[PDB]
Amino acid sequence: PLKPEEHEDILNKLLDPELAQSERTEALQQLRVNYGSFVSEYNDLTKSLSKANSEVAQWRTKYETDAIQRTEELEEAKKKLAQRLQEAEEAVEAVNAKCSSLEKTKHRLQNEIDFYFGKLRNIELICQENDPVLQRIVDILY
Amino acid sequence: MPLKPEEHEDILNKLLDPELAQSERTEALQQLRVNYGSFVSEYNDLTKSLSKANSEVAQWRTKYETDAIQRTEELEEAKKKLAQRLQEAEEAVEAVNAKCSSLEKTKHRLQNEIDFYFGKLRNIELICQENDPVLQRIVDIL
Repeated sequence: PLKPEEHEDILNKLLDPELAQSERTEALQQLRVNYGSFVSEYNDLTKSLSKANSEVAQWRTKYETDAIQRTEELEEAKKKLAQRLQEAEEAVEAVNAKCSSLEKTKHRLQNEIDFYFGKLRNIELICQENDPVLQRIVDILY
Repeated sequence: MPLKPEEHEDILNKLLDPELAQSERTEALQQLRVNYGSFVSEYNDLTKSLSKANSEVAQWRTKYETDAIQRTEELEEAKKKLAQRLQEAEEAVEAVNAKCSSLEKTKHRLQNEIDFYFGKLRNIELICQENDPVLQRIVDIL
């Protein structure tokens, strides 16, 4: 397309009525061709604009739904590993309590042991210190 | 506002005549002038608008493209963090499970000891239940 100055010069040439008909026709044809090309380039610009704007909306919905969706995909992992974390951390304290139980069993039984061993020990001492039944009781031990 | 190619042509055709009055010739030429100005202004607005659209296209093309990377790794920020804690819990589980099994072994062992000593005692108690001076001392435990 002709820059305003170039176009202006042509108009100025056309102002002269005694300009040769050859040159006059040349200039007017120049103007028609230029106007045609200008319209063409203009429409090209319009459609080439719509092409970009369509991409504007395109991405205004493309990664706008992708934001929400990726958020969903995040909280997915969160919830899952939360269920795993909990189902683990419950078993933990479950068998922890069970262990703490077996400890009490251990101490109870050790008490019983020390007790009966105490009785046996007292009997043993009595035997070491001193008739019929005794030899038999000592035959129990040896 | 810019004239349709047909109107424009209708002006140029008038300008072809060398016997056109200078007033009318000047007027036609100024018509072309003004129309051309308005058309190139419209064109410029169009170009600038195109840049305004393309700037937004090039905006979203990169903007949430970095968001892709962003959330791609910061998702794994949570994926990696609790794949370690889940490990910690699931390992605590079988740690105390192991200890607890050991406590089962201990339980049975101790119970065996109890049965041993208690048994010996019952034997002695048989001997005592059957039958003299030492035996009164041994009975004095009961």
